[PDB]
Amino acid sequence: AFTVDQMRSLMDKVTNVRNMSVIAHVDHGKSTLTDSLVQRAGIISAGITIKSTAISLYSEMSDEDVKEIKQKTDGNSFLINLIDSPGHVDFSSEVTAALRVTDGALVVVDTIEGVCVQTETVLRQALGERIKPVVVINKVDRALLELQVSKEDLYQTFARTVESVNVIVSTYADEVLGDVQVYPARGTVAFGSGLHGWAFTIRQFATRYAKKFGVDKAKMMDRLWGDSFFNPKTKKWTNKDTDAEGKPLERAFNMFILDPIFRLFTAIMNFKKDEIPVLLEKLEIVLKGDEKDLEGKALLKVVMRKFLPAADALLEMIVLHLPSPVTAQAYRAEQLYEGPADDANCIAIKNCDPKADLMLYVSKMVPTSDKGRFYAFGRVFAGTVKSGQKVRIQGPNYVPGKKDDLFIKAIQRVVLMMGRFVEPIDDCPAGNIIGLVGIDQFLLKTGTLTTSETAHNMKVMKFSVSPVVQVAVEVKNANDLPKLVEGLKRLSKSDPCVLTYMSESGEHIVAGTGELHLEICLQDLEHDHAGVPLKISPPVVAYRETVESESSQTALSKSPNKHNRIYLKAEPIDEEVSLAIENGIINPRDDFKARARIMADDYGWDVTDARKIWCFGPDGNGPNLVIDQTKAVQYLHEIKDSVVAAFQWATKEGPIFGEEMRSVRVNILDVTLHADAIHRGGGQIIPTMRRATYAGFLLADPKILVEIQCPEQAVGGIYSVLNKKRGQVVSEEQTPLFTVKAYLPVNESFGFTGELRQATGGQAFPQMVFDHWSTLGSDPLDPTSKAGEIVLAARKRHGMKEEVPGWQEYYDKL
Ligand SMILES: CO[C@H]1[C@@H](O)[C@H](O)[C@H](OC[C@@]23C[C@@H]4[C@H](C)CC[C@H]4[C@@]4(C=O)C[C@@H]2CC(C(C)C)[C@@]34C(=O)O)O[C@@H]1C
Ligand SMILES: Nc1nc2c(ncn2[C@@H]2O[C@H](COP(=O)(O)OP(=O)(O)O)[C@@H](O)[C@H]2O)c(=O)[nH]1
Repeated sequence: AFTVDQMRSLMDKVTNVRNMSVIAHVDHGKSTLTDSLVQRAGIISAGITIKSTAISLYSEMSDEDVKEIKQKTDGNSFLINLIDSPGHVDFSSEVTAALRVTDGALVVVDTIEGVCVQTETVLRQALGERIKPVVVINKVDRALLELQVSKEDLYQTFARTVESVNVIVSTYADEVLGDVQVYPARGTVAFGSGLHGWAFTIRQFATRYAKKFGVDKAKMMDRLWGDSFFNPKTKKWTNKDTDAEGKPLERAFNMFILDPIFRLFTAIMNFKKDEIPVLLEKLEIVLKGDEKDLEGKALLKVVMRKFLPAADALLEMIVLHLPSPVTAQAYRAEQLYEGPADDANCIAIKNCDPKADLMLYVSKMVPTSDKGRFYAFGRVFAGTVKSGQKVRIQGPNYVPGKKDDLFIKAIQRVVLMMGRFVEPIDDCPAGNIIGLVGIDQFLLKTGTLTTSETAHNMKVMKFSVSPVVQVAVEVKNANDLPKLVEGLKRLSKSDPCVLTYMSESGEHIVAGTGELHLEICLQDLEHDHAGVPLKISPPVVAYRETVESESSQTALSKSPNKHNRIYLKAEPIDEEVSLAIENGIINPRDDFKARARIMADDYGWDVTDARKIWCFGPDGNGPNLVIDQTKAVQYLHEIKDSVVAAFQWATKEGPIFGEEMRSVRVNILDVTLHADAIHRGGGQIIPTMRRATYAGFLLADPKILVEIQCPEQAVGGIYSVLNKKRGQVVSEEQTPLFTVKAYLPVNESFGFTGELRQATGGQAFPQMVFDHWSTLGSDPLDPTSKAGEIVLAARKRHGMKEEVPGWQEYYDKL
């Protein structure tokens, strides 16, 4: 329990600060270990609550210990910030953000399960942030109590776990950091049981046996680990595991450190009441009062706490091995800073200079109980931030030259982020973590605060990574729409791999990396983010409605009045031309003359037809056209707007099942109008044109990028699956892996990710994006053909009649 003054004093000696977190796979004991740390060294102040985000620990080392610290030290007191990290381990950006504010990590590994993918994933991300690791092989009690494992087996298990870990480290750690691997002999590996208050270092035992073996501890701790044997028969220390006769010698670690512990466990747990007093006496352990009566685990717990007070082992590795900002910002400056390496701000970062201009990185926005207000959490890399200070808020898109994302505003208050609470403070110099109030509106997620107009902005760690699984989300109660729209924003910000957007059909879409990911997202969206009943339903694939040939016969339709008639034919527009329209070569607003010269000279069009295009559709710019081929219609000019409008309507909603048209050309052959405009009005001609277009369309023989990375030998599975799903290979490129690109119908992609791992031995990684467009040759009007099935499914899904109205339905015989 410290006062604000004591805390602030502790925060001045950043050489004696440790910013770190605990990395662990679910159930490996991350929680019980931190409870242990908190109960042993947690710090507390001598009605606003927050979600626990970080905890402060306090530790004192002996004068000799502090001498062993291979880094700048000021005194024997240490302040340890145990920073909370998310539990989602999908290489998410929320995790990367949390690690970014730490410098070291306590990696928890299970005695039995060893290093699992989740563990490798966070560690890999950590190494990517140049974080130094230290390991704790947890749940050791399981191997002794449940599995009855033997000493050499337990040893071997420990050694294999340590090797698995140093494989990940040696693979992803920056060579510039040197050897960041972990070594039990160097004290960077702890062993124990977070559930059961005892731990040790070889050093403590060396101290204990040095003045007893008549040898200095430097010599003793080297002998208490690895291949050092003490032959009781010769009374000598050797490095050979056998004697002259070749008989097996027990390792010094086993003989002097493990055996005493093993004997204590065995004697106490088996109630050997005549063997316990002696053993305790020999180890100089003293039971006082009610303790003398304890037995079994109760006695054990109490005896081990006295003999070797877990937290102690962990704190020792944290203080002695994890890195302290002055030291680190010297080699981290350039990465952290986008600007010039010779820049005034970069230098201020390298020197962790508190008198320079401000360089404060906003790690994330944290939820507060202050009615919808989020406080900015971050770290001062340069300068010092002050309450009421005028600063420059630069979002993710800011550039020193443009005024994008820029926001000048005063910082309302600078607060210490202590667990769920805050503590207003006047200022905070470079090298410290801190919270800012009043930045809510201008920044959401990461950012960069500066006090220099020149200041440039600041920068992120081996499952699917593409949002291939998507559903439509909608409120059950219309009035809730606002909360949903807001919830999606909140959801997107908290999840890097989550995607939300509005569909062509007006539905909010939420897409996730995999079925499970999407499920968490929807649960969180509904329960928290939006907090309102949501309705989930089918991603729907969009299709286009086109024609394969010219109308088999002139289309004829009359107006409601029955006085007006339009005669037309529909024909295919060449792909190259549709593409040209879609991509900017042939444009709706270009000068009709020059455009017609291009369409005629370069695309084979008849220049008169081209000069006479009346409009593009849908939306006035789509790849469908109306060309005027009439000769002597008197009031043509007066119906043009109605005809154009009807086309925008027809091409927007095709007659097959309501999808947009594409590559459809319509030629107006003739129009017969009533002499009086009353009759001829849009309300008469718009329906006529739309009815005729649908008819010409139906009479024209109507018709309606998956990137995979993987090893060579696995590629064969890819072709195997694709062939089972109307797939089609596109490209096979490459000394990393391979990358196969192919087209995969959307209605053949449900469960694809599963069948692919199954066919590639879990070695292939898919990625999918909507691509097109390809014309299906089957009949859209035949409920049993490939195209027809798709059309029948969409029609039922929309509550339309199953049978597709045929052309005769829009044809008005003369
Ligand atoms: C960056 O992420 C990308 C990729 O996931 C992919 O390109 C995806 O495709 C979405 C679709 C896009 C197509 C174009 C807009 C026209 C046709 C559209 C589609 C309709 O069937 C095909 C894909 C899949 C879709 C339906 C089923 C949702 C599309 C849609 O948005 O409706 O879009 C997101 C934003
Ligand atoms: N046997 C054993 N179980 C442990 C140990 N530490 C934690 N556990 C158990 O493992 C489960 C998960 O522990 P927890 O601390 O919540 O792990 P986390 O979710 O990874 O942080 C709980 O049932 C614990 O009681 C340990 O050292 N030994």
